Amino acid sequence: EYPTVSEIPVGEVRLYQIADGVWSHIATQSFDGAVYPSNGLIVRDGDELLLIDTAWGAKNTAALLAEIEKQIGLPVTRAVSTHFHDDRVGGVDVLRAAGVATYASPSTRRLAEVEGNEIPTHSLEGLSSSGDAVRFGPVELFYPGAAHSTDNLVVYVPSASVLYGGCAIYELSRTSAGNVADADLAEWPTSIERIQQHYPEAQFVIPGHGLPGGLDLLKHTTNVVKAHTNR
Ligand SMILES: CC(C)Cc1sc(N)nc1C(=O)O
Ligand SMILES: [Zn+2]
Ligand SMILES: [Zn+2]
Repeated sequence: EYPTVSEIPVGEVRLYQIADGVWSHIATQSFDGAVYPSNGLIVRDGDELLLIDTAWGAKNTAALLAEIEKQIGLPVTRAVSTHFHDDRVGGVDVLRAAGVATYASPSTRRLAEVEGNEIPTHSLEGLSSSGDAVRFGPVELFYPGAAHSTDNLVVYVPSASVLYGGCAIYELSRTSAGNVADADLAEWPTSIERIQQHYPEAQFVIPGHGLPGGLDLLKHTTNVVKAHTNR
């Protein structure tokens, strides 16, 4: 059963097997007086592991590495952060210290710096324009355009038809907007439609926060976003 927010004390990290060689990682952290769960991805990359997003903070990200070592036992050699917020780059300094090469797009690295957040070391080329996709080991990185943030990326695992939507995709049970200070509400539905067109074969869809679903989460997120804008 996929772990829920109340089952994960702040500071602990769970791994969840999605498919052969594909895991989500789930952690918890406080934001504006409440604790929320947060997802990222782990993908086998030959004899190495590719990490998608930190576990939202240095302490959680340290627990993430320890849980990977305990449960999987292959080295995390690269990490991609899918936008500049703390649930994605919070913990980059820990990863770097542990020997992980950290990556993000130029926009993400720039926005992280502006915001005073941790900054991934290496720039990802080829993601500057809505609709751009690049291969990165066992995954494809896709920039769908502005949504939850102007820089948000999504990640697809072809070997397993896993789409990691990050914070641009909402879980089914989430019905209000939330952390949209940095969003482009008007562009968010268009960006989601690019995701639908590019990954129509996605079997598992992982939101940035909450329970995994299918492509139904895409239409679901667009409804929520609109409702926020309507009023
Ligand atoms: C209601 C919460 C999940 C809002 C939060 S907290 C956090 N770190 N991210 C978000 C988001 O909207 O992506
Ligand atoms: Zn965010
Ligand atoms: Zn988030």
